[PDB]
Amino acid sequence: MIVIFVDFDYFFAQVEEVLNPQYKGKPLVVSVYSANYEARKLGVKAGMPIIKAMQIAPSAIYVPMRKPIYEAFSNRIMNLLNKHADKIEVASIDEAYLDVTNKVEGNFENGIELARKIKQEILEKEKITVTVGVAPNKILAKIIADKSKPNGLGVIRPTEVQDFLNELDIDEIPGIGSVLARRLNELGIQKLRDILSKNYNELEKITGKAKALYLLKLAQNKYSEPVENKSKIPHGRYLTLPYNTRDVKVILPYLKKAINEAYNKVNGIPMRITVIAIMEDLDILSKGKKFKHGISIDNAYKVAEDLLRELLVRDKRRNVRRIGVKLDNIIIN
Repeated sequence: MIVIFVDFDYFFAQVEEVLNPQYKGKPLVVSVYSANYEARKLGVKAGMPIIKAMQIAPSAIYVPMRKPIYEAFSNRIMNLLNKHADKIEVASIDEAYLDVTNKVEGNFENGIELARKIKQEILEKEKITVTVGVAPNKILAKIIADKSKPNGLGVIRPTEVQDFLNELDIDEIPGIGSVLARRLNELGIQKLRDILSKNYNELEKITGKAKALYLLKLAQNKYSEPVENKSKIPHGRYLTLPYNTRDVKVILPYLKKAINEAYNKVNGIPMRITVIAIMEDLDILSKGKKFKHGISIDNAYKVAEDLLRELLVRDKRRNVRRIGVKLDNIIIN
């Protein structure tokens, strides 16, 4: 497996800079009410109140939040990436995994060259800089991309893995929380390797349990989780009911309609389906089911109808004001 991990550089921020060449240096916070490096350098983050940041650097612009454009910009780059992979797994709106093993019959050097091309190309078409990582599995491809996220191009070759793994810290591993990492560094686990010194229960107690199996696997480079030709970006359509009720002959037609539209706005069989029932309070009540298979419009109606019944066996007195569906994990191609 020769996985290539693509990751757009401070996307929202870099997109703006592209339309607004002005700020081709100027510390730009990308705000969302109801941020690029130059401003990020001044302690700026993502997840901490807008107040502070543009206070902690009021000189920093707080440009609007135009997600529909970041989306059309990300849909275009992703299609530009599909052509270059035996298969692609769109992670988020600006992160993808490509398995190109065969587009290059297992030749690692030829993957690094491909990556150098893909990096190029996205530049001549969207003029965006991306940071990729070429490695044996997905976890190494990502971890190495980050070690040089600033328009980088990491490369972990098959034979330099067990080495790399040795000198790999805990604070550089995906899925581990910074809060959980701080706990592990207190108990003396600095490198991924030190994980092996502890014995599982001592570890599960701390990390999740799922992260324990994860870390351990990673530690020994077992963790060879495949790239799945599928998009993890969800899509949902919800309808308002005539008036709030608990009928079914009335709700169901209005759920199948939500299903048909969520289905028209997606590009392939969904593997998960979720019946979202907004009720009389204003307040959510959900329950969906994931199929490895792939689903289809057919069972969509059938299965939806079941999750709906259950939700109706979950809150009573409470009628229903709007039914929806949230399709996810769209098997593509």
